[PDB]
Amino acid sequence: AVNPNLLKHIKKEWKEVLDIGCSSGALGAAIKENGTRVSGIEAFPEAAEQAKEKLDHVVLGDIETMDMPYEEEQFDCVIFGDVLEHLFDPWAVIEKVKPYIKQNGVILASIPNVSHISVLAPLLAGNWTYTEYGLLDKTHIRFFTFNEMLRMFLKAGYSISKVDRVYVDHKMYEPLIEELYGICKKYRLGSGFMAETVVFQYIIEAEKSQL
Amino acid sequence: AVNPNLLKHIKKEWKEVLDIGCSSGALGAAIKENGTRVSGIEAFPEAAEQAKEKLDHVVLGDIETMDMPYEEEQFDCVIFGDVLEHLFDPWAVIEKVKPYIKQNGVILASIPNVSHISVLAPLLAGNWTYTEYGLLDKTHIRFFTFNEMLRMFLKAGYSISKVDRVYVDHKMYEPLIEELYGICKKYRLGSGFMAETVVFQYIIEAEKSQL
Ligand code: NI
Ligand code: NI
Ligand code: NI
Ligand code: NI
Repeated sequence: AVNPNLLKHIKKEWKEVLDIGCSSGALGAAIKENGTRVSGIEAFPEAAEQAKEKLDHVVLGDIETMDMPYEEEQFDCVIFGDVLEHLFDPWAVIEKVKPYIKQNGVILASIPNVSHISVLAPLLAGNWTYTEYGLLDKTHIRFFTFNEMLRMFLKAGYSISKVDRVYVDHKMYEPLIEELYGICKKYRLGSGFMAETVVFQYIIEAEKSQL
Repeated sequence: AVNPNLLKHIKKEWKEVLDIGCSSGALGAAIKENGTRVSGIEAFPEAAEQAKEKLDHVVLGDIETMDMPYEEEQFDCVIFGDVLEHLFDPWAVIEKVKPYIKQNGVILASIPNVSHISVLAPLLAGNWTYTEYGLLDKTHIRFFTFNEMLRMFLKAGYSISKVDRVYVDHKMYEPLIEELYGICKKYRLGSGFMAETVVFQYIIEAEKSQL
């Protein structure tokens, strides 16, 4: 299923895109309508076999350990749509893909926010309940806040070009959110609690750079 | 390195113990001083080779996927000392070991608490920072609160026989803790916030049972 939040960041002029976790290839198929050549990587065979008939090149494999059958500087964009939190070493994976990105190409990543009020309220209630879907999806094994997203990309030698915030309804939580913000201010806990606890996911464009 | 919090729960009268993540075998070696036969499982070869000269039986392998070379009802106790949070499917692993536990035998597990103030305060500050050691150890891929520990064991058909709470210094956090407790009471968020956010780890004895 496409993340509609990602498609709006796809540039029509891109020539080559790599979709990491391409599933059955629906996002790539959409991108291909622009003429862009789309490569995908998928770990589940049934999905990878569907993607093979839609995309230009598909690997059935694990990004964390696979050989990379691409040219240096092949890709305008490498997409991590709701992937990084499923990997054991996401930090290593973003460095691994870097040589395959063009000069001034980008990573486009959608990353769930662990500081979202829907995780923080139950945690205060004494719960960390894994679910079929959502922020505590049972297949999620890594967690990130915005600060940690920024650190991850910056330390891998990417610069942050764009940040898009995806919000969900949180009207019921507002009073709780305002009281918690009072405690952060009082206790000098960070900055941006209010701006960040309402963000469900971040879409980040990170441009290839150096340290 | 031994967890000194575990050794006090070892019964001298036990005849057979399985140490899951036995490392170099130091905990097992201590248990053996009682005459108890100790089996260990370790995933890192260098450690497993040291353990082999100390314990009665050692497997180099991954508990999640290995065949189990033990008899049914072999073990008085299966120890998970600071293991469960490192596994991809800890829920499945506790069911997997169950047939190898004696009637009225136990699992003894030490499990870090994600609701500890040292995780919750930085999370409010906008951080989820993985570390070399501690609650957000970079090799930790699962997180639990006390409620979730209880659910995990109960749903696998164990009964909870004993719970030991391991505390660390938190004097600097007390005012923050008291204010947060006020918010939980006000917002009807669970129960036991104050009792639980000061617990760094839990040691749980779970007795073999049924649903
Ligand atoms: Ni997911
Ligand atoms: Ni709002
Ligand atoms: Ni550990
Ligand atoms: Ni206290």
